[PDB]
Amino acid sequence: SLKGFRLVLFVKRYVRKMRKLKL
Repeated sequence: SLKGFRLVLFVKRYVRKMRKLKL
């Protein structure tokens, strides 16, 4: 991503963890 606060990173964090739950 071309920067843009961390919130936008926190959204793709919970959505990225959903696809494949790490551990």
